[PDB]
Amino acid sequence: HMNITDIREQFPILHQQVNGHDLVYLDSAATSQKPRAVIETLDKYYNQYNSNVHRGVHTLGTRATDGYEGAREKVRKFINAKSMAEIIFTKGTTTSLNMVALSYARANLKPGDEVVITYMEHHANIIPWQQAVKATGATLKYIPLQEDGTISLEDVRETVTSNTKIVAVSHVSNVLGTVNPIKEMAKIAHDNGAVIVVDGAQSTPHMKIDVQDLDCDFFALSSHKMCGPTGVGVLYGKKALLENMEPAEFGGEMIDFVGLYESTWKELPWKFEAGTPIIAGAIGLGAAIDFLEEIGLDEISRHEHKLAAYALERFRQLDGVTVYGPEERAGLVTFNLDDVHPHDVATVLDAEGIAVRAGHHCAQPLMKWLDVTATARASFYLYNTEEEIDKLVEALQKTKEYFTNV
Amino acid sequence: HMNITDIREQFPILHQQVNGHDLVYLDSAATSQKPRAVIETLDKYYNQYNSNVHRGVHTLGTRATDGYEGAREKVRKFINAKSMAEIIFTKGTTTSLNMVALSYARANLKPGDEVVITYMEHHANIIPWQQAVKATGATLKYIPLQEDGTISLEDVRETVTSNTKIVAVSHVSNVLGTVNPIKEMAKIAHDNGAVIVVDGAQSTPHMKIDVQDLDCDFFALSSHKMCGPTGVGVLYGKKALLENMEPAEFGGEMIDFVGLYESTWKELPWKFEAGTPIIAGAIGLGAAIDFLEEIGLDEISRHEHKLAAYALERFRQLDGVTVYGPEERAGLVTFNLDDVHPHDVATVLDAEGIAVRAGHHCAQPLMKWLDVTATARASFYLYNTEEEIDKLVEALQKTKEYFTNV
Ligand SMILES: Cc1ncc(COP(=O)(O)O)c(CN[C@@H](CS)C(=O)O)c1O
Ligand SMILES: Cc1ncc(COP(=O)(O)O)c(CN[C@@H](CS)C(=O)O)c1O
Repeated sequence: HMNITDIREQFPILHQQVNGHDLVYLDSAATSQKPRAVIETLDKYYNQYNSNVHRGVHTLGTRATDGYEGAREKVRKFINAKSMAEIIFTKGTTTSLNMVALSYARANLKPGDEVVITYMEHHANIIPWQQAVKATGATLKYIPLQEDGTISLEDVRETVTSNTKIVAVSHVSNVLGTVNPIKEMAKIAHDNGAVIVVDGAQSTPHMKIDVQDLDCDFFALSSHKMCGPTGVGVLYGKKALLENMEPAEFGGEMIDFVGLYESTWKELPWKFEAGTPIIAGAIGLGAAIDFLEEIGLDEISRHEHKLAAYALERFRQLDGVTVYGPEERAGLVTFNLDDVHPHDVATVLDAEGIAVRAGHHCAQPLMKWLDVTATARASFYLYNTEEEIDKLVEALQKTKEYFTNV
Repeated sequence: HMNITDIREQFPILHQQVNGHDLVYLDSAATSQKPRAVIETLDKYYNQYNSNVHRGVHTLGTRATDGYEGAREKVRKFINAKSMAEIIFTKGTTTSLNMVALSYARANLKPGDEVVITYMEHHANIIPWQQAVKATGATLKYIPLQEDGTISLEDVRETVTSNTKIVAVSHVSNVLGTVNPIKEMAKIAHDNGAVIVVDGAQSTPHMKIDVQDLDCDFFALSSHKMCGPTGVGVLYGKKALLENMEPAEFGGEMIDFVGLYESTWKELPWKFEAGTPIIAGAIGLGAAIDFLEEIGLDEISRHEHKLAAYALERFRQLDGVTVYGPEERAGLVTFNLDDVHPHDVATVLDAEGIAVRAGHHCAQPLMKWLDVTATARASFYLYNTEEEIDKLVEALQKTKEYFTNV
């Protein structure tokens, strides 16, 4: 089984004090921390074999290219894609989803067509569709949520129609912790003639992804949430869809022939990788994948289920605290204290060393659905512990006591 | 003055052998190497204060945000922009130019309008314009080149007309080493009612940039060519132009309000930074700027002019070698050996430890203008030396002798 002391020992940033207290980092849904294996991968790249890729074929250039494409194959295996042609390196989840909205949705929507999303989506999985339907005259529709913040398949079936061309939905909600029924929703989308776009930013770090079992048409993820470098992500798309989509960006490395007025594109995946690519970051993301696979995603999921179940229980021990979302969940808890604004909660918690996020978490329509303007969110990863949750609930208790006194 | 031994001591990657020979890295136009000051900046970020920015305002989140925006101010000062609102962090030069083609050109071109570029442009400054004119029904035009590969202002004046809306041009050619007369071309563009887009990927690393003196409307650059991390670049644009352009990507952090169907955008620069940004890479690019400014861009330019003048002289000592471009130039030499294909030249040179690039250098129309299919290119930076140029010319001599014997 996974030893949380031995795992934490690999993350230098955890071992420091904030405002005189041991750091308690509970904001991994915003971004995760890195183990030495990843940081030292970046170091070794810049110390030893940095060079541009797919260009000069001298010795360092070959090493960098092999490292970059080797990381692409690591990603392919990690999400169980059929082919490296289906694995596109991007700047992050947000850019991946925007590439689908630009190159697939804007080429495949007509008036009368529908894009169907849900009220729990992150802005990254809302605004690109708002913009694509405006540009095409198509219609945007929202699957309603059950009272506990889950999605019923009956509601999916009612909302998706024979006019739906795209269903876009999160694998895991960054606010509710809901794990959505992506595989069953893919069947519903296909049955109606639609493709499904899966926002996997919060699922990929925490649980095994098998795109062949999910049968998603597109799947987007971010390195910085899964122990990898900032600035890099992946767009997966079924090869037959990517073959028919035009590039979202144009430039070097993604062309075959350039004339004065017309150009032709490389084969996949490079068709979608204009310019010098995110070489070091992609290689470090491959290192993050090796790190997570050595621990075991199923072990990481089990650890997070234990932390989530413990946190929910201990939150129920606090009077005057509201928790949003379902009992079965990913590793995060979004909440409010009665009569204390979440920004103030976050301030007091940081004074105790505890990092959480307050605000709308880039999900304003969901806050409106919840009938709140803001919330506070503690989120967990493989380096967090029950003792840290104890510190969180103790600090919420003392926050309530403090704000009741004055 | 700058001490090249002390500068090289800071670049760990230079100190190694390739195929039994000291490495001679002459491919900095493809990508530059990094000093410890930059690599250690990334280390310190991941070891000590990684957190997402402009989101959770806990202690590490504040440190990361301050580091990210502090790097933006470093860039602003470095290119002498008036305002941080004008400094957009992107994935690289290619993405920056594509954002201009998407958000400015496609919104501002009608049939009859012209985009004017030159035959020496890199593909990154060709294809986005090809695509924008096709999408708008506008016309793409090319300023011709003089016999030495420079641009005469008379030709600029003849090509730009009152129908030109955009002139796009490189500051420095990655093939010819030409430094183009950007400031005078900006006056010509403005006189005709056009904006000028400057591709500064090869100028920014090597010479001071002052966008107020150049009066360029847009200016694009890449971190990885100027001792900075991969995966990051800058788009500069005059504030009044950026204010009127729509975002190229949509998502978190670049919104003010998100409704079900409509959203409003943040102020500049964040309007153009969708999603979690390239936090570590931007901070490391700020470190690269501090490093270069401490050495002095004018010292770096002088050093490169000495290396270029020495290389041109020594190339003229070789029989049967053709060099392309003008005598006054940036720090690079593109050439061919009579009767030896440039790919074979590059192979033999790598066997001697020497890294150069062979091919079309992402400038196919320029190769056609030069009446060649490919070339070889040695390119210099602040860690290179005359002794390395000696090794290059000696190895070209022995390449000629070898291929004449068989
Ligand atoms: C479900 C979901 N979908 C898309 C994204 C955007 O991922 P990027 O790597 O920013 O591009 C995120 C990232 N949500 C972060 C940062 S806003 C959080 O604090 O909740 C997400 O949670
Ligand atoms: C004049 C010019 N303009 C745009 C670019 C593209 O920069 P990126 O950082 O790849 O996006 C480059 C990069 N030319 C490299 C790599 S193809 C070379 O080996 O010559 C350039 O030289």
